[PDB]
Amino acid sequence: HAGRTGYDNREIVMKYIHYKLSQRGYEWDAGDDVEENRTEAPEGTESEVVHLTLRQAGDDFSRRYRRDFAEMSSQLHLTPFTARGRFATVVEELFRDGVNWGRIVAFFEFGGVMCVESVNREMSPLVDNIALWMTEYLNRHLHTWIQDNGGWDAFVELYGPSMR
Ligand SMILES: O=C(NS(=O)(=O)c1ccc(NCCSc2ccccc2)c([N+](=O)[O-])c1)c1ccc(-c2ccc3sc(CCc4ccccc4)nc3c2)cc1
Repeated sequence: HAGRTGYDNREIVMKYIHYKLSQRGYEWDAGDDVEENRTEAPEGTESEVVHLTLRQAGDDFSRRYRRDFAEMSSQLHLTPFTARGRFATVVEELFRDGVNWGRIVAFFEFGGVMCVESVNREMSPLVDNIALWMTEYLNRHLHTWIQDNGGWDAFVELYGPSMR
């Protein structure tokens, strides 16, 4: 009794972040389990529509705010110990009062911003860790907000591309 797409907070973040790194050409060792996993074929026209919307959603945002999160990035600093604690401290501010499709878009960007921050130095593997925490906060907050507010289909339906 919950759609038939199987959207996974982990997968969505893994794809979005995976694309961000692709732009640079970094073969992010995401699917460490590279043993040919079919299960039910890669075909996912269902979650495919939102994959583009969500993927493009962040891009359009980053282009609008090119002097907000970029600066705060310097505050994050560079370290594996504080990195994990800094993430939660940042997201916490993303939604002080309440959550909304409008604010969540910034959520994805954050991960990508902090993710690349590690790659810039020499902590590519860390990119995987970030995604782990991202899904936690997204599933522990957003998920509940989206699930109660229609769901994923809402975002894509509300913010749908031209025609299709
Ligand atoms: O305007 C906003 N939302 S909206 O009006 O409801 C909207 C407007 C357009 C679209 N879509 C249009 C097509 S693409 C697009 C998507 C989103 C926004 C703009 C365009 C969408 N949406 O798709 O959900 C939502 C909006 C504006 C500003 C912020 C915002 C501002 C300062 C900060 S600081 C921070 C720390 C986390 C943090 C750290 C690092 C980086 C980011 C955030 N996060 C912030 C987030 C957050 C949301």
